[PDB]
Amino acid sequence: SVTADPSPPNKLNKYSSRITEPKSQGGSQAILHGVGLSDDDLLKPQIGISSVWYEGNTCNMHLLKLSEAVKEGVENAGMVGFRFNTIGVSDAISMGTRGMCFSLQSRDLIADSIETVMSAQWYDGNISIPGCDKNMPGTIMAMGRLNRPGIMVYGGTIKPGGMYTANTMASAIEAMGMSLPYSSSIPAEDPLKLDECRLAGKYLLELLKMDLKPRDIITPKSLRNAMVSVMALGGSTNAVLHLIAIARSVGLELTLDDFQKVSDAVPFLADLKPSGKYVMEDIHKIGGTPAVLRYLLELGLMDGDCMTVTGQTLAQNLENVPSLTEGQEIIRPLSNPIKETGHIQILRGDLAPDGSVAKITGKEGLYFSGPALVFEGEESMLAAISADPMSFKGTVVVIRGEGPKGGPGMPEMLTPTSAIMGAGLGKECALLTDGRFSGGSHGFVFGHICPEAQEGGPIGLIKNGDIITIDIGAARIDTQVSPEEMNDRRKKWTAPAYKVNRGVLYKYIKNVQSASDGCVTDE
Amino acid sequence: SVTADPSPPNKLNKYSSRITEPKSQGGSQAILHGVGLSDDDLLKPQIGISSVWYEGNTCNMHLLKLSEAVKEGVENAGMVGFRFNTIGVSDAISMGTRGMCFSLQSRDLIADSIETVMSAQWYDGNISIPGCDKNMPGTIMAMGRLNRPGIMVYGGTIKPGGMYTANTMASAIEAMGMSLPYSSSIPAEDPLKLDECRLAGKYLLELLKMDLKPRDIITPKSLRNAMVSVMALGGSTNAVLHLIAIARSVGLELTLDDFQKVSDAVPFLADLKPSGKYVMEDIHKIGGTPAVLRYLLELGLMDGDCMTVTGQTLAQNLENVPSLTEGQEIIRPLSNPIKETGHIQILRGDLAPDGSVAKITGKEGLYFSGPALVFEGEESMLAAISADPMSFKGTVVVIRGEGPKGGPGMPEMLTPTSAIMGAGLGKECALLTDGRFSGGSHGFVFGHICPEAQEGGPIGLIKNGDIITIDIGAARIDTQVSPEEMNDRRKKWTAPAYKVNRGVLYKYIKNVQSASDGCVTDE
Ligand code: FES
Ligand code: FES
Repeated sequence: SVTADPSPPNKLNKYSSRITEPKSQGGSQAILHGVGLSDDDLLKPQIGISSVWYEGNTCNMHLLKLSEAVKEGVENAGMVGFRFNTIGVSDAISMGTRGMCFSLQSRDLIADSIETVMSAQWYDGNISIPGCDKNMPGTIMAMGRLNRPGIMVYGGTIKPGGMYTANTMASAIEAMGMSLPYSSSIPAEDPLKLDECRLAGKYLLELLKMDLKPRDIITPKSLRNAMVSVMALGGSTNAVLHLIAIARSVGLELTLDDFQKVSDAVPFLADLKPSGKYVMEDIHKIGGTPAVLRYLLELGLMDGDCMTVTGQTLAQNLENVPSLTEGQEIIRPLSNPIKETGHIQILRGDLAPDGSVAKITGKEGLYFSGPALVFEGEESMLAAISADPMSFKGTVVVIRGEGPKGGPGMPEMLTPTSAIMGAGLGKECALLTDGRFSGGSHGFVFGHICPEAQEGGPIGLIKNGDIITIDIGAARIDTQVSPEEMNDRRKKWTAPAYKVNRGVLYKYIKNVQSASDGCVTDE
Repeated sequence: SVTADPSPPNKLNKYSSRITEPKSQGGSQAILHGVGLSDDDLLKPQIGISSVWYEGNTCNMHLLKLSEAVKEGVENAGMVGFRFNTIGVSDAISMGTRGMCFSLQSRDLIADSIETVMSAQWYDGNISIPGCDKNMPGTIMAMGRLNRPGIMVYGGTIKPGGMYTANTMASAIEAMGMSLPYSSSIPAEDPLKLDECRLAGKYLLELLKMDLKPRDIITPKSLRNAMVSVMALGGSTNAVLHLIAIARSVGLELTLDDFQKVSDAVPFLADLKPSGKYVMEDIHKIGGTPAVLRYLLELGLMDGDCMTVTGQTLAQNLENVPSLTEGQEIIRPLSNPIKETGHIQILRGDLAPDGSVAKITGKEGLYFSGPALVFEGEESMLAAISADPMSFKGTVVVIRGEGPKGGPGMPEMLTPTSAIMGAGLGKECALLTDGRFSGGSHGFVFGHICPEAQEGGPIGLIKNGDIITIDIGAARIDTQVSPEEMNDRRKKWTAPAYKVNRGVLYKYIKNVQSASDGCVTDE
């Protein structure tokens, strides 16, 4: 099925032998001697160590230190380590600006970057070190494409001075068996994080011996395990995009309806910010992600037979770990969940026929109806609510043209919800977008609406005054406009000009699939 | 024309003010304090320092040290430096393997990478530090897209224990005014290279004060200056691909015929490997690239009025620099050139209607004719010459399916010429490809043939036995087969399946333009 990267020419150096053994590759051997390899080093496995260090983010500035520890442990395990580094960007910096147009796509750029180096240099395995920014799914996608043994070492969340995207994905990737136990919950710069770094080489050596590859570890069942952790912990709706992209990277299928089925089957149990009170460090103090997953596995919610990067199954990893600390108030018992099903909800209906994603707490009621108030981008919406906030009362606010192609880049938006809260309009309107809304968003806020306006989806045909009725029980975002009149509007509609004609965002427009398809770019 | 990256909201912090000044961006300011910025620091320009450090190549493993020096100089010039790093790959490692399919595209990946970080973080200027691998044009393309003040600090060529792509592009980019004087000729790890690093911030500060941007420096005339250095130094045919890509990045036009015109107008003067005897370090010892360019300008071959990253014109930079050392034998006088015109030749004809590129020394005669010997890739060609070398005598060897889409990745090939040389067949056959042959290639060796075979170009219609006649004076690669019979073949031809269906190379297939178009990917 998936055909992307070179095949190997059992041996632990299945790939690097392509350039270390035949003499026809003497030029390769000469460079390797030049970078410090001895004759005996040429026989060893070669590990690409890919960090996402950069200085403009607290979540990434210390990752070179972690990458050094990883290399030391790779050497202490009898292998050769080759460090390299790719880009990443900070949403806390770019939030509220057109810089956010470059954020989501950097995930796919990172996947391309790591795939490129691993393929060109013939490395046998990968250890990736993403920070607590949001691009780490990119490292897993690269490993799925290559299908060489790999481990993701989460850089760690910063201690306080929330289950946003980074904590959501780190936890989910640990649940999926691609990070070592506790990787997601040990804080950044904790001494145990450095120790994890120094042990990744030992574990990867064993995966090379077993030839336990990413497509042996990432399976329909381990993908479900990842989704279970998202639902139980209240994780971010961005997980829909990222877990779909990860599933596609290994040649598997994952749809919006798979997310609904897991959501319906898993209660929301974790009293964690943004919805709740506690943060990832509090999880760390009561037994960490392994304790949480042990509990979910004991409740029968997880498949324990899935292989992991420990070289053992999830159940074998969790059998021994300390359980959640007696008396802890963070993870609710199954009898008293924060919500009986998951926060993440898939909705269709007239205006989102190919899907949409919401975070529903169960506290906001089942219906909203109002006349549409339509904005062609975040900027006009913010201006209108500044000049005339009362015009928003009772409306269904539509911020369109913010999808993967229309944005471009499917930017995450935070100011619209803040402005609505600040104007006292929180329970008095609903919000629709073909883009995304930040992690503090919940209730009658719907993102990822497909097809996006740029593609002529119904969201692009809404007019001011159209009566929109959102029904959470029926999972529908409907319009009072007749289907015939919306077809009339579709016939008279023409795509707006793209906002760019060059550069990385124009390539994204040329390559990106819909949000319901995880915005994958390589299909 | 070019619309790619965010516009600024005179001030030296034209871009970073978007996030450092507004109270609406308090979250940006909080991260900036978190990474170490004081209140006063928030008023300073912010410089993105993008290195291409990685450990699997001698040409790149020491660039973090250079990046630290660049940051120190940025601070010593009253600005804030933010270091980040992107990927790169080694052709010496991957030569002869399918890993080479990932090499050329990493140029475009690096441009996307640097563009992404600069755009998302709102940096005011860029200092890029590529190594002596081959991807440095990517850094210039990113600067062209952004059109923010920028300087390329060449990492330097390694001292001996050649005018290949890296030296060709470093020299050409210095000639085009986007590197400081001597950047291309100071050896890697020379003390003066570290000093250059520590001065880049001083120079960039002045460019911010003048607002002297990449599109003010990269112009039709400075592009011609770059091409002049390529012809005079005997630089690599790869410069055709990279200078076109750089020209497109600033919204300019540059065609194959432009290269022919400069080639016809500029003699080959430099006795430098691969064609000649000396190496870049020998240039360094007789006055460096500025001394070479000073001579070329005195001969009237260069435009001295072009602005450069010194904040002055090329003529102003070169007026003072020491001239070529008295008695040096490396750079020939104009009266005794190694070749009266440049090595780089554009050829069309029946089999390359959209162009092709050759390195012609003038020592190989004007014609070759022989029956075609056709291979669908490098591997089959190498096998045939191993089993039956005499079957190659007198033929025109065709290695097709090695273009941007067919390869995929337009890999550079070295073993075919080596095998031909080793079999004693060097003057006794010709070589055609839609891919590329390495820098040791010259004479009746023709690359970049367009349209490529994957695209149904005539090269994909050749059959064994077809009489192919190459005429260097007429600049034609012709076939004895009638145009009508070639149309008969085209009508019965169907494109082969792509060799990949996922990953970064499938995206390259989806995005890449022809070699005659510089293999740009963002149009
Ligand atoms: S920017 Fe790193 S997680 Fe918000
Ligand atoms: S690999 Fe760096 S220039 Fe040849």
